[PDB]
This record gives sequence, C-alpha cells and structure tokens, in this order.
Amino acid sequence: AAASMSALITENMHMKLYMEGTVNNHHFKCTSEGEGKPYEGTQTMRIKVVEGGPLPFAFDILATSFSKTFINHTQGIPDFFKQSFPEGFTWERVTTYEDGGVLTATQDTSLQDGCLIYNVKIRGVNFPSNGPVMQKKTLGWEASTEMLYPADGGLEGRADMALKLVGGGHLICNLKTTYRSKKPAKNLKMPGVYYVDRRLERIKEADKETYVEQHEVAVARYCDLPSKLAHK
Repeated sequence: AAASMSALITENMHMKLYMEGTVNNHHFKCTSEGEGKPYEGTQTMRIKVVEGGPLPFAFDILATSFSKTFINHTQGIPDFFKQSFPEGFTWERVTTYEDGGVLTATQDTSLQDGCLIYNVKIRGVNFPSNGPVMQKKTLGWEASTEMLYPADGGLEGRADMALKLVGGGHLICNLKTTYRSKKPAKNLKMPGVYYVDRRLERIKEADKETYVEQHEVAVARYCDLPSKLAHK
C-alpha cells in the first residue's frame, strides 16, 4: 500500500479546481490552481471568481471548500485520503452558522496525469441579509481542530470554526462532513479516531475578493496527553 501511495502521491503535487454554486440567490463560478507538499501538510491555492463576481457575500464562507490529500499524518495514523488513490474520494459537508446561514458543499477529488483535480459544488441558504457575511464584515478564520472518526467504511469529521469580525468578536459555525473513498474497503487501512489541527490563512486578495490566495497547514495527531486507561 505504501508502495502505491509513494508512486501516486509525490512529495510535491499540483492541483486544479472548478467550483460552481449559489449563496442565497446569487450564482457564481470559481477556478483555482495551486501546489503543495502532501506529506508536510502545506498547500497554496490561487483562486479566481470567474462568474458572478464581485460576490455579494464574504469570500470567507467559501474558504473550506477549496483539499484533504494535504494533511501531514503524524504518529503512524493511517492516511485514508492518500490511500484512496488512484481511485480518489469525495467529501460532503454542511456548515451551520449560529446566525442561521447554512452552506452545503459536495466535492470530488481525482488524480489525472499526476495532477490533483477538484470539482466542487456549493449551495448556501438563509444567510441573514443584514448579517456579517452578506455585509462583508469578516476578517478570516481562527485556527481549528477537526475530529475525524471512522463510520461505515468511510470517515466523518466535526469541527467548530470561528470567523473573525470587524470590531473584534467572532461568528461561530459548525462543520459536519462525510469523507468517502472510491477505493474498495478491502483495500483500505482504516485509522481510529484522530484530530487535524489547521491554520488556513488568506495571503493575498484583489478586485473585491474576485482574486484570492489561500494557504493552509494541516497536521494530524492523536491526543498527546497521557491516558490512565492506556488509550491512544
């Protein structure tokens, strides 16, 4: 398995992305391209809003929809995402904001001629017309920890994220995600419960957020604290 993974997921990898969707009633399309180091868990994406720009909502709500192959899996945690190749995997997610916005996203991840290919679809509804997202009072995301746990041959994830607001303070949201491998389960080594620490940062933006550069670093670990019961 390691042999396959090292053949397909190189130390350096490029990605190409297409995104289409609606937020409230506003349609849009985005494309991006980027590169990263899958085993070190770092990556950059350069993103263009190619239709429906400038967006009437804060770009921040799209941030998590632009890359699971780029997680540094430490401590021998089996890598569900890198193992999934060459077949690939999908994810599906609902992000629920505490002021009512709901953003669903589904995504397909494939490997084509040594390049990672993302196809993303977005449908967000009920964002308050006079709230911080629609009025663009946001300033990016705090760091987060996602808990991943095996469920039915795939993985699920849970995270709470804090969106920084102008004037200080935060708007909180919750992420519920299902990660599904296209590789047959017999061929997968499933991890137990683990945690992915992340810091996703906006590096550059231009033209009323119709061009955005994002960088992410992601490191997977167990809980490092000692266990009285001998658990990981």
